[PDB]
Amino acid sequence: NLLTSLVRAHLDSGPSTAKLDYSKFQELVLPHFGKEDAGDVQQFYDLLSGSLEVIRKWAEKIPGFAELSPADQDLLLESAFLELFILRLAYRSKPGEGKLIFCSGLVLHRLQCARGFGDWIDSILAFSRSLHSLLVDVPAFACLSALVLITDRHGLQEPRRVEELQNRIASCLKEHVAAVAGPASCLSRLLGKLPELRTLCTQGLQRIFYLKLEDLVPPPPIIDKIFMDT
Repeated sequence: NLLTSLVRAHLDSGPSTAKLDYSKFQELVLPHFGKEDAGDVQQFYDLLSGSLEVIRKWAEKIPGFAELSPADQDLLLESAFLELFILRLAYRSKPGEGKLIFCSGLVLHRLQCARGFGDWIDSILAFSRSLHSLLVDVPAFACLSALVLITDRHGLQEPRRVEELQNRIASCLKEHVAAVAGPASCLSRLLGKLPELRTLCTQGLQRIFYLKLEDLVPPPPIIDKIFMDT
């Protein structure tokens, strides 16, 4: 069934805890006075960039996504990148111990991250504290993130198909949270996340803006383009 392909895709993409690079991790209690140096913005951009290749590779693995047009595969992917990023990050990190795990498998401390993420990172952890208290299980999360991707976008070549695939995933989610219990919310508790997630992209754009002005290192073209869909 589909829910399985969704689960495999989620699972077969994120860094399995036990391939997570700790070689740059620093346990800090030391908030850092300093204007972010060029090393930080370079780190910042490499994580975004990294996260995008993972996200992309995970999309093909979503049944039906790949038989959509290349342009819509790019439209959906490009419009969804930043939220997917936040959401995948939030679910896999452990806030109770201020640890951010990135899709590339890099572990990194909250205060390590304030450097190039700014106060953004706090709202991401707050939101991540939000997610965990909801105890969203894996299958549901694998539907939830698919829905953030497969969703209506202005200038879609073929909105009707996307809606069909959106529908399959959505009812597929409903089946599952049905099984857990006795359509009825619950769902909309979980689904209430999706707009909270939209605020978070905002601050990320703000942060990318502030960095496109301080203008140390150039952004990766891939990410500048996404930023430019503004």
